[PDB]
Amino acid sequence: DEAEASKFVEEYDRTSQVVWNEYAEANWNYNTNITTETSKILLQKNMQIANHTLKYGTQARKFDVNQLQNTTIKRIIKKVQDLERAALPAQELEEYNKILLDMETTYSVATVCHPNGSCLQLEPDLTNVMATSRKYEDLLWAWEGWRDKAGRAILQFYPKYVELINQAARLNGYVDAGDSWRSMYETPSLEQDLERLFQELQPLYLNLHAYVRRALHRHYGAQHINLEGPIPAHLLGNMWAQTWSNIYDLVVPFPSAPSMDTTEAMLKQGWTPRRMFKEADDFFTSLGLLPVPPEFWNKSMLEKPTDGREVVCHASAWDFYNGKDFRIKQCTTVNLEDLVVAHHEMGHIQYFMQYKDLPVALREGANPGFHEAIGDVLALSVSTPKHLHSLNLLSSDEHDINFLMKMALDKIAFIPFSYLVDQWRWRVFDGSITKENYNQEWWSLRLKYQGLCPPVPRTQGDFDPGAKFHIPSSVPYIRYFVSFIIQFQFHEALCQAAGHTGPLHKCDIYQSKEAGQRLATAMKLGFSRPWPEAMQLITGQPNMSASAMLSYFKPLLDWLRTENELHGEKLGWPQYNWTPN
Ligand SMILES: *[C@@H]1O[C@H](CO[C@@H]2O[C@@H](C)[C@@H](O)[C@@H](O)[C@@H]2O)[C@@H](O[C@@H]2O[C@H](CO)[C@@H](O[C@@H]3O[C@H](CO)[C@@H](O)[C@H](O)[C@@H]3O)[C@H](O)[C@H]2NC(C)=O)[C@H](O)[C@H]1NC(C)=O
Ligand SMILES: CC[C@H](C)[C@H](NC(C)=O)C(=O)N[C@@H](Cc1ccc(O)cc1)C(=O)N[C@@H](Cc1ccc(O)cc1)P(=O)(O)O
Ligand SMILES: *[C@@H]1O[C@H](CO)[C@@H](O)[C@H](O)[C@H]1NC(C)=O
Ligand SMILES: [Cl-]
Ligand SMILES: [Cl-]
Ligand SMILES: [Zn+2]
Repeated sequence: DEAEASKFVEEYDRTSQVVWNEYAEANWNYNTNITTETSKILLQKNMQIANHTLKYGTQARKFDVNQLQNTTIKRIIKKVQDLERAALPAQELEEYNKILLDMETTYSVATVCHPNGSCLQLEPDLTNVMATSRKYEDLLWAWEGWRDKAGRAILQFYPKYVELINQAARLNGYVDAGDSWRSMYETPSLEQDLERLFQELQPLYLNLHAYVRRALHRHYGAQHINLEGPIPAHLLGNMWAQTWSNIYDLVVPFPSAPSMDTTEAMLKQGWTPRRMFKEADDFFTSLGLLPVPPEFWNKSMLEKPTDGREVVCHASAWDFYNGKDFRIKQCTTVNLEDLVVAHHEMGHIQYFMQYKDLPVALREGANPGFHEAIGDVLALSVSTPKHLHSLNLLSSDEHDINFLMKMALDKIAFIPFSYLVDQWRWRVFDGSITKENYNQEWWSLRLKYQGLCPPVPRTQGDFDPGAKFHIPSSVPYIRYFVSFIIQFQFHEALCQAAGHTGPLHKCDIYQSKEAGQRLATAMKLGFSRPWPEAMQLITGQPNMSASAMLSYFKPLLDWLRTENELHGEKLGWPQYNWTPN
């Protein structure tokens, strides 16, 4: 029984390489060239990969996993028994694939237009407005417009999507799609684990929220900001108020210690998207990690085409299942934000290259959070004033608190957002949230976790979750919450491995071969072992922990508490029922 099992795995892995490589090609071709033709080829390749999955999945289910000796074979066969969407009947499957395509296409081609003439796309036009405008009504136009055009358009598809993804989940042995998604972590205590981590970051978030709220009150006026209520969702510098770094200039702790305009610096010095990815490549190689192949530079789409082409702009990293072909697809803007994004995506590429010699079933991160965390770890060092000054993008305790605030606006603000997205989706999937209250429940969570309110009352027909990429694209989100916790654990451990002393936020692991080695050994494991092993290899312990993130921001927590107390802030939003009058 063991001999037939390993033979099966061998056959599965060699055939999967071929069909998945074919599928990836067609998917890439659509993502980088949205047309009726590339659509039809993709949907046809969807049938082909479903045929393969069904064939091998059906075989896999005939194995009694319980009777298998080898644990690696056991692990692979167990995973192949999950057919995903391929479990659906033929008619259901073609409908599901069409629904996903329609949702993705709708989101990626959505535009917000001025009556007079000009039509804005999310990247870069609406993103730029949200980042730079300091005018209440202009931010409102972009915020509401995006939700009116992208969000509302997704609503027609979503209930059927939910029905089909849940049906597929049940046919694969889960109770619903959220159950299926959570299972990717192989952690029965996941929901409690994440709840505890969220709670530990409360003091930091609430203090940041209160301080930022006070600064908004100062700029946007007392009539538009309730100092005891939620913050209007359009004022945080980001379409989804998920990260707040673009309003740094409104909240800077010590304006007497000014920072160099990084965007202006990058543009004047002739940075290009290509150069940004080259700098990311250099950072990885400085650690002794792998360079991207020449093929990467030849085949990647690192900027929005002027080709006339319609594309999916949202940054992604692609593994073509042949151990040679790895690509990034990103509509890169020349700014600091996208330089960080470039590092993030390059971390995904590094992961692909590190586990390329494993059987494809195990060519995944230790858990999806790990995959998201790699690039972010390096980006933490990239972001240090020391490293930015070395890149000629920047030029005391004041600057120190300023830096920590800047980092908090990104990292701390994202904690509740990244937590809530799948809190909402899991309840959609399990039936707790029906289509009659999709939006109402979304805003309940936006209030409960983030302390945000919508600037304009929502109406029936609104589907604000549809205005966030991962919703119509069916991309799980809890990975980003996990990523943000564990990236600081990795940072702390790699900094210690690099022999750095002093405050964690001052550490820069550039050129540390000891740091590179720890990351490499963990990444090489792919999905071959439960994630605590990869955690152990990097950090010397097996748990997720908020401690490293708390240690990193400790000096900011102290300053924020002092600042908030002297201004008499009431932390939180006890008047949670407050909305803009
Ligand atoms: C359980 O089975 C796994 C996997 O076995 C492999 O895949 C099967 C489908 C069959 O085709 C097998 O013939 C095949 O070995 C075993 O894990 C494997 O162990 C070997 C030996 O330790 C690893 O080989 C190493 O590979 C590196 C890089 O190529 C070399 O530098 C090393 O010197 C060494 O040869 C191999 O990588 C590893 N494979 C995986 C996927 O982990 C495992 O040993 C076995 N368990 C037991 C208890 O027997
Ligand atoms: C259609 C192929 C996918 C685009 C790709 N998968 C492969 C095998 O290439 C993939 O899942 N890539 C992940 C990063 C990631 C990669 C592998 C993982 O196991 C987990 C995450 C990725 O690019 N995520 C991005 C978001 C995204 C995720 C999935 C998508 O289909 C499109 C976009 P990011 O979080 O960097 O902004
Ligand atoms: C875009 O798609 C069309 C078919 O729809 C194809 O002929 C064309 O070559 C594609 N463009 C590029 C740049 O590949
Ligand atoms: Cl929203
Ligand atoms: Cl996930
Ligand atoms: Zn990512």
